[PDB]
Amino acid sequence: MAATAAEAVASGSGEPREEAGALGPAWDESQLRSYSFPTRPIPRLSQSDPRAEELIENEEPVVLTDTNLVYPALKWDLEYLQENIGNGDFSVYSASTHKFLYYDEKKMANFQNFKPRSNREEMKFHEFVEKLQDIQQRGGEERLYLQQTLNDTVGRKIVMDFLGFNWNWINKQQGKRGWGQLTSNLLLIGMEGNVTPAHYDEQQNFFAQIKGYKRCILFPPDQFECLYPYPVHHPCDRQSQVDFDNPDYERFPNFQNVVGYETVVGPGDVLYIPMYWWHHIESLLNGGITITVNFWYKGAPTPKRIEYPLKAHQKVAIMRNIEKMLGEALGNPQEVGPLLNTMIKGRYN
Amino acid sequence: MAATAAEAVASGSGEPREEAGALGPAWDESQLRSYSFPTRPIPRLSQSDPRAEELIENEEPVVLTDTNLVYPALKWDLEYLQENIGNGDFSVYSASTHKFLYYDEKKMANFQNFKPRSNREEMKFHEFVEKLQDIQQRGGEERLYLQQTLNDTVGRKIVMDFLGFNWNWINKQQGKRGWGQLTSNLLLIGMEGNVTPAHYDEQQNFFAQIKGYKRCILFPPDQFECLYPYPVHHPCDRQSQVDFDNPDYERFPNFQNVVGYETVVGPGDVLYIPMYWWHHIESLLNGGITITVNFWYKGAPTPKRIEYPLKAHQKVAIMRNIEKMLGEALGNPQEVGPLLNTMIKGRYN
Ligand SMILES: O=C(O)CC[C@@H](O)C(=O)O
Ligand SMILES: O=C(O)CC[C@@H](O)C(=O)O
Ligand SMILES: [Fe+2]
Ligand SMILES: [Fe+2]
Repeated sequence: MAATAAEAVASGSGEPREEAGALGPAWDESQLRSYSFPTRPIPRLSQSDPRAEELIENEEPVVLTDTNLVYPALKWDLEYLQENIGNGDFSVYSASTHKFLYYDEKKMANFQNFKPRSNREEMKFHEFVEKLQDIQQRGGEERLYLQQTLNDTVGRKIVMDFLGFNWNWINKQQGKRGWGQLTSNLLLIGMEGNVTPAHYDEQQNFFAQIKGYKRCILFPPDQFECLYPYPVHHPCDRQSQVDFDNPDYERFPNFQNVVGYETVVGPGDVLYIPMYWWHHIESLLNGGITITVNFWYKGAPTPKRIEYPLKAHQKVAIMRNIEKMLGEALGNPQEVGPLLNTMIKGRYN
Repeated sequence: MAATAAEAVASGSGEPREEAGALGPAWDESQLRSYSFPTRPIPRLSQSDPRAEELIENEEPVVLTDTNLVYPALKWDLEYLQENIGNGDFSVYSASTHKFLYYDEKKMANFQNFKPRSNREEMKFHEFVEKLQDIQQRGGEERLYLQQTLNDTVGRKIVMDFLGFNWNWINKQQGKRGWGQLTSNLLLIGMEGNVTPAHYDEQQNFFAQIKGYKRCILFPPDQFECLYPYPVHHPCDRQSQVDFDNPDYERFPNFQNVVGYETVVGPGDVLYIPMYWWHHIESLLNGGITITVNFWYKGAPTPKRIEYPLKAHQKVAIMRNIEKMLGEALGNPQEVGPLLNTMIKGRYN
């Protein structure tokens, strides 16, 4: 039966890997949250494996196990970073829930009836370690998540490690894919259980895991109709409106047909998250703090000639463009919805 | 009660006018078809009346009773035209119903599952008079409607009358409104009872009545949501999908809120039909053949600066543009609908 076969290939992250030296299972199923949709595993390969180069070339996710991309950072931890990252400001988000929904502050002007579930708070690294230390011993329920792009104000040793990254490998990837420039490197340090809701980015991304384990659930661009992203002008643009913990099938019927690709990444693994691919990221339950550094690259330039059929991500690009134009033409983003409905009601639906 | 007051101002074409010389009522209520919506009267004024100049300036319909625009043509009739219009080809549409829905043949390629309710048949004027004579005596049910733009192949006397038109008046109108060039002059000769379904044009129009009487029902551009025009790429683009004789309130709920402006025009009257205004035109029942000549003018150029709020017709222009672009981008007009739905479902509705 194809039914049974389907219930099998939907193995998710599969059997937990064993850490060398018989140090036991990296993690166990109970550390993963439970969702209503099925998921197939993302291929875990060697960077020397042609299949991996094949997946990246075809804009498909793949976990590279031996790139040594951020090898020098694998020694990183709270103590080390505090004594070497510098005294610059670090964006720290606090929240009353395990979900850290991303919001664009420049767009909070278009929607005043919008209040974020998490607030940003700038501070020095030692302060973050402090606020965190407080909560851990105070037994608080508050959750924190540090997300700061690595700037030119970081300490000497941190700059040293940075230089030790495997630029030879990634620079060749950048070149072979025709991608644009490296736009930034985001350092992420979250508490166990933390979750970054499903969303997509308009950048190519090499997601390098350093400390702790993270479960990454991706969805191809062609599942746009099942994930219902917020309006382009809304502050939560590119994020999914669907609450994965309590799906509202009445407002989002097609979320019942969603099928993901998941995997659990650990120290040393690099996950290629293709541009426009949706991704849900959560730090395993009771797994301790997690550390990650991403590498965002501008996508390759759109080809002078346009071949048909268009790819899923090209249609997503068109929809985004329409929403943006209409917002400018109407002189007000709030009127985008009414005009769109007027356009389709009784005409295209 | 505002209810009663509303039921009063909704007088439609009002009391039938009396023809000079005590020749009786021009027409009577029983010659008008019955519809499910209410209608207020269009102002019937003198071209010297400032109020008329006011309405035209504000892009609002008005019937001018004394322009003498097509004074020389008032003598026109089948016999005269046959002996003077020439031997060029005249587009003649035949149909099994009283409704002559307009269709764009260049767009019949995008929709193959579309078959017009009326067919075009080129012929010489004398042939049209023939086919018509046949039906009238044969007691046939077939209906004909001649619609041919006046070209440079018309007879001498017809050209004479043409020259006698009141160009002094209309040329000043064209100049005062900043309108573009005169694009064409359509000659319409239909059988009693004929109907041109509700639709709008992207041209300014001076509709000059010559023979017989016509009931014209207009709807302002802001009633777009109540009239459900076909998709822009469909051959019936700009026409209403709503069957005025048997409205489908299930597919077109807002047609229940539609409110029109009507009037009955006769020999000598000129009806200004502003650009984008919907219009329904029917030749009175048992009123004999009708003759009309319109004057289509390119609208004025869009102002360099755009003031807000936009006017209803500007939003209609934006919607049309979106449909067109999307059709080009997707490489196929048939995919416009699916993409639009994907865009709004669970996001803007
Ligand atoms: O690790 C996370 O919490 C999410 C990061 C992800 O959105 C990215 O683009 O790197
Ligand atoms: O007279 C008619 O049948 C309709 C003509 C009208 O659509 C016009 O644009 O002049
Ligand atoms: Fe992301
Ligand atoms: Fe028309």
